[PDB]
Amino acid sequence: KNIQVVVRCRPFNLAERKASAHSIVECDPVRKEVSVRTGGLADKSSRKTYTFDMVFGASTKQIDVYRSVVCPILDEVIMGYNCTIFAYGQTGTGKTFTMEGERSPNEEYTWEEDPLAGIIPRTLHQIFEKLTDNGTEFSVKVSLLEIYNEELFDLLNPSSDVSERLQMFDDPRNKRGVIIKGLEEITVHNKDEVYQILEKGAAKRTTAATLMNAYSSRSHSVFSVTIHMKETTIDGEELVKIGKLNLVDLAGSENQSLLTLGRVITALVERTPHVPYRESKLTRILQDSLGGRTRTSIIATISPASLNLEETLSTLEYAHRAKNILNKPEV
Amino acid sequence: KNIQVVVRCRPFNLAERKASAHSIVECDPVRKEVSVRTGGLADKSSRKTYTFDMVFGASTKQIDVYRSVVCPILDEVIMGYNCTIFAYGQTGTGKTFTMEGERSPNEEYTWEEDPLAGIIPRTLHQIFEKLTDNGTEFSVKVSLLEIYNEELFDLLNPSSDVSERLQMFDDPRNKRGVIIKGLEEITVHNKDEVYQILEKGAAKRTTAATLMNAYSSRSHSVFSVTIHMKETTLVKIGKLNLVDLAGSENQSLLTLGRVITALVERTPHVPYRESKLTRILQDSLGGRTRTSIIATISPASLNLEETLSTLEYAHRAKNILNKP
Amino acid sequence: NIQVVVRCRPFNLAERKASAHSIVECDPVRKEVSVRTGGLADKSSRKTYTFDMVFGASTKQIDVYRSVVCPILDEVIMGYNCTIFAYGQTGTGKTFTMEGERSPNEEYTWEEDPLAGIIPRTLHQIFEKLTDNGTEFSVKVSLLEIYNEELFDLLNPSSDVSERLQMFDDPRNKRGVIIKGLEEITVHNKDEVYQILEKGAAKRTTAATLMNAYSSRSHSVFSVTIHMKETTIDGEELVKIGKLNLVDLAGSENNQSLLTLGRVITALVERTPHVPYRESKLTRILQDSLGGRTRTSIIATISPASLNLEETLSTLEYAHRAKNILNKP
Ligand SMILES: Nc1ncnc2c1ncn2[C@@H]1O[C@H](COP(=O)(O)OP(=O)(O)O)[C@@H](O)[C@H]1O
Ligand SMILES: Nc1ncnc2c1ncn2[C@@H]1O[C@H](COP(=O)(O)OP(=O)(O)O)[C@@H](O)[C@H]1O
Ligand SMILES: Nc1ncnc2c1ncn2[C@@H]1O[C@H](COP(=O)(O)OP(=O)(O)O)[C@@H](O)[C@H]1O
Ligand SMILES: CC[C@@H](C)C(SC[C@H](N)C(=O)O)(c1ccccc1)c1ccccc1
Ligand SMILES: CC[C@@H](C)C(SC[C@H](N)C(=O)O)(c1ccccc1)c1ccccc1
Ligand SMILES: CC[C@@H](C)C(SC[C@H](N)C(=O)O)(c1ccccc1)c1ccccc1
Ligand SMILES: [Mg+2]
Ligand SMILES: [Mg+2]
Ligand SMILES: [Mg+2]
Repeated sequence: KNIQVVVRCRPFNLAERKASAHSIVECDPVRKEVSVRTGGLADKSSRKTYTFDMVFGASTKQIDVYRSVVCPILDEVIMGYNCTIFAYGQTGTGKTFTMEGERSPNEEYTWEEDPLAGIIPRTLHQIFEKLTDNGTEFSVKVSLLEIYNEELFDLLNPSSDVSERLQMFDDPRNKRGVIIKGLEEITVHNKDEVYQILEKGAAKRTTAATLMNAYSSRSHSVFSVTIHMKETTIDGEELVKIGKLNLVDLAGSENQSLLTLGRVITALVERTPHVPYRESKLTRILQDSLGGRTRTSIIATISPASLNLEETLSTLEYAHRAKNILNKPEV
Repeated sequence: KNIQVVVRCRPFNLAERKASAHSIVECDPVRKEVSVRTGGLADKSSRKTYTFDMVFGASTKQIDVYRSVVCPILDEVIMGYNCTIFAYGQTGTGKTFTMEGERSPNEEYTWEEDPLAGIIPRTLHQIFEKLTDNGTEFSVKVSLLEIYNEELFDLLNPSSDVSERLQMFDDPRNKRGVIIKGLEEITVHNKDEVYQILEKGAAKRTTAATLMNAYSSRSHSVFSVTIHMKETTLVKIGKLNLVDLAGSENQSLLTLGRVITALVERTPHVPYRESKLTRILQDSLGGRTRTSIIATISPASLNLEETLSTLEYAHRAKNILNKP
Repeated sequence: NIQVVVRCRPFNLAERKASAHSIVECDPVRKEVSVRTGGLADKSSRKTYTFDMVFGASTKQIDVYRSVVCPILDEVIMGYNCTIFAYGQTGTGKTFTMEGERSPNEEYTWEEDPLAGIIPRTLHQIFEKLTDNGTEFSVKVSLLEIYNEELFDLLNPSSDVSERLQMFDDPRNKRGVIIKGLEEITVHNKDEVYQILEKGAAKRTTAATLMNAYSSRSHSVFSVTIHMKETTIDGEELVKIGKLNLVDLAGSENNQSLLTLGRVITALVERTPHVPYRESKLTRILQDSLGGRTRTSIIATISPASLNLEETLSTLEYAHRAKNILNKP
């Protein structure tokens, strides 16, 4: 089962518009193609075109990404599978906008109806809508860690100092798994507890950014939600499903974890014997998502601007080749 | 004939004066010498002294540079020769001031009379003065591209996005020439069309500085004027490249140094092809083009090592033969 | 042998803003520094170091002076060459320790100012100890800085702080060098001290304006030389000369003089035959006063904050490698 790769192009921002930026990206959602204009002033006709599993153009809204991509993934998680979605792309292209979102100003929407909310809050909101009172006895727990300079910080930890570090070990019970020693896993009892948790998480990250150089662009963010489901069959049997969803917002593609991820992906695509998972914190964490039994999706984010031609091409090639990686989703 | 090399030292700026900066540079126009005080507090007798084709001290005004250096060169160009002037030196020493200049404030002067105007505007002006007054039919075309990170941008292009990139290909009908694919070459019908053209180019550069890290200090700027003169007994074509190099303090600058060394040592394979700048400049160097270098320096003690680096770098270039 | 002490500064505003946790516990009595090393993963992990002395966040400037400098100033007065270094990451209190700071307004005189560091106190005390002692004596000072292996003279009459010194072997002293161009100012009485220091600090301020990350990369070498005369019953003279070098090193975080100094301390300490003095401007300058004949002290400054774990451990390992003291029980 191949890793699914989608592309999301953001709209122009104000600074690009003030610089009279030209578009070099055309997205065709129906053909699922992205075509980029590569020849600038010299060669008006040259393009590079790629087919992906889905393509989202500049007008795609947060809700569109959720309906197209996330909903199907979540339903699989609820069936008791493990799934991973990660965002890959240049700093400034919308990785964080996509994975987390933002709050619209003034207080003019609830967090659950905010059009700027991204994948994490919609996912948590939906977990509760989908399972609450639908018979399922169920629990939800969340964690949020960040990797920076191969050190591990805990955004949800009750410790008031964000710099207190985690430690990673192999998990003796799960052959591709790790244990994040010290990681705070918060039980979310109902959706009315969701916002405050995320909010405190974001406030610790804000502090971290004042502490460490180029923090948000160099950091990888790893959000995980685990759903324990217990049901009761008409026969009398008690049956337990456990689903886990990893939501990952990588460092800007433009560095050991980012570097090792590339080497890991390259080794998977070229079927080379040794896959260097152990050489970074990120790839140890993602081992099961990258040639394990976790179902993995990639969202490659790009800018439409001519200025960014080179990184836009690099992102598309990187993402396109990852469509060849096969996982064995199973639970 | 040898590549001509001159030196221009700028006056102290206000931050230097506030830092109580001492001069370590003495320029002697008559001996054509630059003498640098090198011993600091330790040895008051140490100097490095260099002889150049011309030396311009702190008090030199834009018009002196134009009259002394460019007038003779522009004569050559009008006679159908190709010429190239490039400024080399540390960021902050006056490479752009010299090649382009600046606008005095409050519209005090027309652009033709502005004391701060540099080589490019004075040249375009004088081309029209000299030839209009000549009688012969002539046309004038200009282009302005910049090299940043080995990418080529067109400052005069009608395209509204300065980031749209040019490409470079070998010129099939010239062994040392290149064609800049996409390059806007604007016909200048009258000197009253000059300022707006340069003005828009500069506005596009301003946008570019905004988009790319340390743009103006790392960019090389290539301004070219071409004059077609209909003579009988004929078309005479004169081309003048006016080049404002990246700060000397990076593939193109790197390769230029290697090219210059290879030309100095008289080695076989000058690596012109290993950077955009040297491919563009190939024909200039060890081509028929007559080349002048204007080496720019600061007078301040603080900048000692870079000042010596510039002087040494430029001085050796005097031994290179043009061949035009 | 080398004396090694550790000084931990107090939390600063930004660290409190960011709710910083301490990972450093200092015990002056036991001369121990205990570092909390396990963050979130292991609450019980601790690394413990033992030094000649340990000063905690509350330690006053004058106490650092009394306990560290005085014994050393006595040796100098007896005509020997001594050096005191401050070592540690930028921001931990090296310059605070070596020079101190000037309390706002003028609530105290420089001699009384509780923020004054080792340099001003040392000068003040030299005159006290010798001015009521008897003896005829002479005091001169120099303050130079090493930046990118370039040498700048902070007390020089030259108005341009960028005029560079040069360094040569002292033909009459194989372990010494001549700092060509160096301004040695005679300080006649204590009422001349402050303006000299103040002119030097003003030169440095200008330098930091000229050169990238100047104060964090520079080594600062302040030198006091004392000439002391005594006549014999027959009118012959015997001068004894003492020298004190107060050295505020470049930040240890993550240049050439810095690594060389390390190799020289390492070589002096594990006692290797050839000491690498020649290799840097800093160790050539200080060779005279190093070797073990004379008292040498390193004040390793650290931060208490969790954020700085790795650099604090690194500073501590450095200090520990300079004089290995074993933990007690
Ligand atoms: N799809 C989008 N629609 C509108 N604005 C976007 C979109 N994606 C990103 N942005 C905006 O672009 C800027 C950078 O996005 P961000 O999420 O920080 O990117 P990254 O995480 O890749 O650095 C932010 O101001 C964000 O609001
Ligand atoms: N010959 C000169 N006379 C007066 N001012 C000058 C001179 N050369 C340079 N300057 C000033 O010095 C500063 C830096 O000049 P600039 O041309 O930007 O140097 P560079 O292009 O070599 O970085 C500018 O403010 C400019 O006005
Ligand atoms: N022991 C201390 N007590 C109070 N403040 C201190 C102490 N040590 C350092 N500081 C403060 O920390 C900051 C940095 O100290 P500084 O001497 O500049 O460190 P360094 O020279 O090692 O970079 C200054 O604001 C200083 O006042
Ligand atoms: C205050 C808005 C927070 C709570 C945010 S966006 C955080 C932003 N991307 C940042 O980097 O600070 C969120 C949560 C729900 C709805 C909208 C936004 C959020 C979403 C996921 C995880 C943490 C915060
Ligand atoms: C507004 C003054 C422009 C038109 C300038 S100076 C541009 C400046 N060095 C910059 O980097 O922006 C000029 C043109 C004529 C007379 C004086 C200045 C000019 C000179 C040569 C090429 C382009 C601009
Ligand atoms: C105005 C206070 C000066 C004179 C200072 S502290 C300089 C400060 N550390 C800096 O880096 O600028 C000093 C001198 C005496 C008493 C208190 C401070 C001093 C101490 C030693 C050497 C030079 C200055
Ligand atoms: Mg981001
Ligand atoms: Mg310039
Ligand atoms: Mg300091």
